[PDB]
Amino acid sequence: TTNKPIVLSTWNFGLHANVEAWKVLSKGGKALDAVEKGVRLVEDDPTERSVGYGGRPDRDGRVTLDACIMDENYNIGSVACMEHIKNPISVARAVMEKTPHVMLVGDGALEFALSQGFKKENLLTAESEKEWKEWLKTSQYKPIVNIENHNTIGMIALDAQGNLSGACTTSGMAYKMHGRVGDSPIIGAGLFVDNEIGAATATGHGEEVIRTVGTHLVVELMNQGRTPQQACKEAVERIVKIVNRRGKNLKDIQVGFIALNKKGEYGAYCIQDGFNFAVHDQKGNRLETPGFALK
Amino acid sequence: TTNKPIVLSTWNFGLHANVEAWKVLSKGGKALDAVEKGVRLVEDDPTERSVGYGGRPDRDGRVTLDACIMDENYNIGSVACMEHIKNPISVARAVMEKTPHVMLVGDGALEFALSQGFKKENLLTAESEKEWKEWLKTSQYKPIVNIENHNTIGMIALDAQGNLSGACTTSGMAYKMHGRVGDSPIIGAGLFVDNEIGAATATGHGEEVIRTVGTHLVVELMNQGRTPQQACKEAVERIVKIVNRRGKNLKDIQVGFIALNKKGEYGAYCIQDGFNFAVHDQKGNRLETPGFALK
Repeated sequence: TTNKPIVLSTWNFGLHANVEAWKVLSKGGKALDAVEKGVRLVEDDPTERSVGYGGRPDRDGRVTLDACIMDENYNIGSVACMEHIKNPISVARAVMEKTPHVMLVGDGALEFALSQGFKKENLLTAESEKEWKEWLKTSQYKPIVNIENHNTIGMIALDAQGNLSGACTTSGMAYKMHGRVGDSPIIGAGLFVDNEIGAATATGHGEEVIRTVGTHLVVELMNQGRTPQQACKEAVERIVKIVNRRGKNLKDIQVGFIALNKKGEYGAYCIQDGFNFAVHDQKGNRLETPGFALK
Repeated sequence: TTNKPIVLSTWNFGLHANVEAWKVLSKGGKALDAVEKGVRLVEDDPTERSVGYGGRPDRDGRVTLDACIMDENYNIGSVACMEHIKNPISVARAVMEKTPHVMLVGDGALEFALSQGFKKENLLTAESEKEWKEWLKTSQYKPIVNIENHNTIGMIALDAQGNLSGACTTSGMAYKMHGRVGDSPIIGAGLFVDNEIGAATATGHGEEVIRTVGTHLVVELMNQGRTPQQACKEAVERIVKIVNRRGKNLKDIQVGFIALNKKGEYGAYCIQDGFNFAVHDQKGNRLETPGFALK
């Protein structure tokens, strides 16, 4: 029994993102193409303020995006703190397929994007500019991650050929310091895929996922025999432990992991209730709610 | 019986870097201060062409540095593709201690550094500029990791209190594309420290260490009961397996690691021969050579 093809994505918008990914997966397409197409839908959406176009800018009014992609054979691509390109996941894929490198950041990422035909566009919408200038009044940095805030999209899929791939794209924490980079474009942090084991992607307070190399841990736990759900659970618990050891309050932190193994089994776990993920397989597309640590 | 204090650092210059770290460690100082002081020695040296001042620029003649630091209590700091600041490891430490973030890149990293009192300096030596303009005549990109090439410095130490910390700083691959980020500033790639387990830092082609989340793997292996030596080797072996899966020739890829556990035991291993690391403990400071896979 292998549940494939199957795609999982973070948060409620992962439901329609999944529909796009399924257009590829249901036709026997590659997982890599499916996750790229899936997350691009959100990058393009001006109303999704935490991914691509319309994403809230850093505290200086700059919309800088981070994204990384990983296919079924350890090929990886990443862009971080890149401006003016609506689809960082696609530039990430170009970094992976067209360069000797796996990660480009800032001006260099943009210059590369432009050299690859991507079009420079203004990603700061009127709404984001308005909210930003308003936030500037008191400049109180307090990133909240909940059902209605900082919903980064991570997507992982197992295609008909039984290959895994994943993509993660975000606009990062709203009003972050200029140049701040989270977990989303870091392989092993926001995303990790090993075709002989499984894949996992993360969302939430990036700093904490970077700190625990979250997705690599989830996949390594699955490598050790943990079910996808259990692997995610333990990774969350590791963050809970570290948050405690660092003298911080868990209520201020939200992280969710979703995972998939080679047999198409899947799971998820998060720190705080309110996190859902969308799962689409041959049975249909559904919004599911994993367990949470903070009770 | 735990062997402490003890410090390990990559390559020949690690011997001198170790002397500086020992000035802190032998006095009962913090591992964090020891590793920062240790690598800063290399950053300051213009003769060290792969770390800070005097580092070979990217293909556009820009010296952009990457660095990260991790202490004994899951605190982390990182800077990537930062220009004009000779001591990125210290800016990374500032990111860790002075901000709500763990990673800043590009202009934002420089702006933060300046806000912290770091001085803007020309890191491009006459020698580097000359070599660069000379390289421009051919523009053939071909990174080599040997005893006198791309010698990034990574350092990990266990102090008198039995606490671990690590630091990694580099100028990255010479003539890399502008904005290229290697493994050095990535937690879990170039460096990873878990005070309950051990620490590890990497050597070799950054892209490959990122791809395999090398140091997190090494530490996790140590967490699974492996000794430092075994962890570095089992990691490298898993990685050799991945390199083959990607249809690449092992001779073109160098990936190695040095590790230390909570008991002061240490180890090192690489895909290829020719790498060396410096170890300093109560027996003194010396250069040792790791086992290697490519026979």
